[PDB]
Amino acid sequence: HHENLYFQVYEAAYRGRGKSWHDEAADVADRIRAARPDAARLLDVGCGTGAHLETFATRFPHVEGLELAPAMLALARHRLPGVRLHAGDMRTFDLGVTFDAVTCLFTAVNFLGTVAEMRAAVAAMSAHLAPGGVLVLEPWWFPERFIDGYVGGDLVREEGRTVARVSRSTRQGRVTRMEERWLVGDAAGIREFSQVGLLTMFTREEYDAAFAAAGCESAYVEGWLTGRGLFVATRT
Amino acid sequence: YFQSMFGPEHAEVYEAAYRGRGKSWHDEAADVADRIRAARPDAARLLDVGCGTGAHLETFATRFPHVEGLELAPAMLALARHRLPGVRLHAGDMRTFDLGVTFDAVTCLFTAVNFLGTVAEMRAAVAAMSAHLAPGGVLVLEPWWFPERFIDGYVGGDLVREEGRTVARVSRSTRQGRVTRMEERWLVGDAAGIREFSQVGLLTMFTREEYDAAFAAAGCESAYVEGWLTGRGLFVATRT
Ligand SMILES: C[S@+](CC[C@H](N)C(=O)[O-])C[C@H]1O[C@@H](n2cnc3c(N)ncnc32)[C@H](O)[C@@H]1O
Ligand SMILES: C[S@+](CC[C@H](N)C(=O)[O-])C[C@H]1O[C@@H](n2cnc3c(N)ncnc32)[C@H](O)[C@@H]1O
Repeated sequence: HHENLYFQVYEAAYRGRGKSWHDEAADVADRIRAARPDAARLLDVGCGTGAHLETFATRFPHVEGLELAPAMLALARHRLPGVRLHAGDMRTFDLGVTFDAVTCLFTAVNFLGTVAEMRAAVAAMSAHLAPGGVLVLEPWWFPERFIDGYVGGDLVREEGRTVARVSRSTRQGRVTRMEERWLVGDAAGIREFSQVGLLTMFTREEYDAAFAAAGCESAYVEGWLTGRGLFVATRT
Repeated sequence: YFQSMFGPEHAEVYEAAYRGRGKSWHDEAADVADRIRAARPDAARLLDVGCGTGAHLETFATRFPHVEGLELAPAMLALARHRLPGVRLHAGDMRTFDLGVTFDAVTCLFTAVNFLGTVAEMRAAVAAMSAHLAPGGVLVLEPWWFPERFIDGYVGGDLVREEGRTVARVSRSTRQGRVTRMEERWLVGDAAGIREFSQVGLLTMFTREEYDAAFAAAGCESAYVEGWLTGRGLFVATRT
């Protein structure tokens, strides 16, 4: 007989829906080490809450983060005691040092609006790679793969609350419109919440072209733990 | 924001929810039909009062030659006709309807009577239904009782994923006296988009003493069946 309980914002939500930043980071680290057994320096770009980095730190002596939103740069530092974090734009940063690996996960690069912007980002990351360094990038769905009008839904049971969520994803051009609507029922009442988020899709040929332009040989791992696959490139 | 219950949106999703939690209108109607035959072996004409979508009536029709329905919300009576092409269905109020005809049995199931607000209204309903009974006719009524655990408040949640639509529901019910305040909030996502609609309803309990008095006031000898397939038991009365 025993019981568990946790207590005390996007990350909590995806964790409740079943996402494991730890398993993802571990798998990513295994693959980085496959290509680069001596990897020691890692930079996570668009780290957000730094959940991935929490696990990367257990695997690489030195790890760093790059983040544009200072509200998230706050939370990451809090959860990441010994981690050097930099405020910056992925499209523009320069830190004067190389890394054995640069990661860009959970569709972070798809927060850029144009192919010209994504290619500048991919080139920046590649610039911070030492020779043979590994670039890892989790892309947002490929236009060919993107179901349109896709409707998702999940029911999460939290402490004191039941949460319903229905989503709908639509496209206009290359831009993807995810409409999320939550229902939160608890002691005080039922609250409704609605969100929309926009990610700009790129094609496999577009990523592959951006890698090559920045001197990296790319490969794509179908599926992976998220469903969106994984690019693993090396800077030749 | 809030609408009244049993509108068109509610009618579309109303059965999906209770079936997903394990309700079988078929088994209920079948059991009800068996008991009607116990008390009235020759029963042939049946009327379901507050039939809603007619889910019960669907199985009653396979068991009784002539079957009819009475329903106030036209959105529920619409789907009722849809599901029951050749069945005379009537728009009416439980408290006042008059169809000029008697039946061998009149049913009022799934706490339909407890959507009335006062004891006087239930007694008018119970008296109206009894007027539509032939001598020896059977009245069967599923009353609302408070679940053993529902002391103050309850929060429910449901997600059914169908092919072509997903339906989410968060509910909240609070109790005070004999009144339960039902707040339901739905999310339907489908080909066309994401729709939300919200409802509030009042369910009012009546006492065993009140039912027994309403039946007697209406010329009926009553009896109560413990438990039943829902948990709320079942009143079965006969028209002397
Ligand atoms: C959901 S993604 C973060 C993915 C993160 N690795 C995770 O899994 O939690 C959003 C983050 O990307 C960062 N980001 C977006 N555009 C950026 C840009 N141009 N330069 C740097 N960071 C950027 C923002 O700061 C934001 O915190
Ligand atoms: C949701 S339950 C439906 C019961 C139905 N037999 C079933 O199990 O599906 C309550 C129903 O009572 C009906 N109703 C409520 N008050 C009524 C009244 N005064 N007269 C007739 N029908 C009424 C509503 O239209 C609603 O469909």
